[PDB]
Amino acid sequence: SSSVPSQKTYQGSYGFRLGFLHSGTAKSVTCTYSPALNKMFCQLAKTCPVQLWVDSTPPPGTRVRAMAIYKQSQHMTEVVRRCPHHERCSGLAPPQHLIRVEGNLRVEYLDDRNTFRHSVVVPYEPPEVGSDCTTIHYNYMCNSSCMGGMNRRPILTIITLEDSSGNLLGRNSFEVRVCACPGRDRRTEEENLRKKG
Amino acid sequence: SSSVPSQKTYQGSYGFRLGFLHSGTAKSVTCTYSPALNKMFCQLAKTCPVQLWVDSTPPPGTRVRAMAIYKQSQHMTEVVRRCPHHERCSGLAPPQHLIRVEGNLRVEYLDDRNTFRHSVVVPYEPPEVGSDCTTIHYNYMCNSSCMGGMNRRPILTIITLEDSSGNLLGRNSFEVRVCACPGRDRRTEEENLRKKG
DNA sequence: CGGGCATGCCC
DNA sequence: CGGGCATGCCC
Ligand SMILES: [Zn+2]
Ligand SMILES: [Zn+2]
Repeated sequence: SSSVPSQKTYQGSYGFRLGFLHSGTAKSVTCTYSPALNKMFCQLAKTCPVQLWVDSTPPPGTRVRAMAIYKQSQHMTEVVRRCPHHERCSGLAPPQHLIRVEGNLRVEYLDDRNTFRHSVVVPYEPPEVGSDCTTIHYNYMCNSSCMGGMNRRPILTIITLEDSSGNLLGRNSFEVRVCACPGRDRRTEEENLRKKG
Repeated sequence: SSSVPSQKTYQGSYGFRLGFLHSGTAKSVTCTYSPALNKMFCQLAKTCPVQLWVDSTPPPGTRVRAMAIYKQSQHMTEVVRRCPHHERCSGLAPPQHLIRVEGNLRVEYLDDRNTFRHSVVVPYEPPEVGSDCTTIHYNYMCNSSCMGGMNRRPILTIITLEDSSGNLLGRNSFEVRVCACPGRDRRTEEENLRKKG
């Protein structure tokens, strides 16, 4: 069976979608999301807020899993991992994991025993009463360019909502470029899309 | 006592000097030496020929040691090592060593038990009869720019001629930039010296 | 091959 | 902070 996880959007019966905060205009804003590109530009090891929106309430026990895969066909079968430098200079998160969640006391880090893929899982909590969404704080612990890790290859973050039995309730994904200057790089790729895309 | 090794030239009683081969004009020539800068520009893990010239014959038992130190005052006390990526993707040479010698059956790699500095040593052989010099083939196993290793910091290679008792007979050093495009980078730094130096 | 992009860093 | 260098890589 395939060891490449699906990245196909599946908004499913709960109308699961992701949301992203607006950000400032700074060249090196800590994180900024491009709707045109469906791509987050963010700095390493800093907060990357991601909102979970649903139209209907997931059952008790639902989980929220994040996993990175390389976007390009030629790299999709290689597991996305922390580069050797950041692993050596690295609480619960194993040092080989690229994606962490901060501020959650129930985080689990998983190393799949068959596909070798890393994932990080937290329980689904429904929005607080006055609220339309639930926000998880992700961190990516290498730059996209890290030698011996992502090595400039774009990744997708796959977010899956899964019940406690392991049924797939919803799937969304967004591309990520972890970089020194998120504002600069987002503008550069939006301009490239307009001019050459 | 100091754990920073001397880099001061000491041509000594044997009139020990280093020589370098001329190279071609290519942008990415595999190695090229700048006399103006006393600096070798070379690609990683490829041959970097270095000639040993003496006016008088070293005694039997003499050794030839190579060791890297950071050139800049602010980095001189840090040991020069292979970056974590190239160490993990790495015969006798320990994977943490930046400098190797190829084609010598008597090479020794040393990790100083007090200063933690790495060195690689081969016996001195006098030039063959028709010859003015002895050539050792060094390899540098990271680029100067390697993240988590040299990290763009220029190094000096220190070459010492040492008798078997450990007396210093001669010392010379040359700066090194290990890079993708030795021809391009040598020309760039020579032009910078002329214009801004 | 040599022109020119890449992108963390400039000190 | 934003202009511009850096330098392995372009696919
Ligand atoms: Zn990294
Ligand atoms: Zn390296």
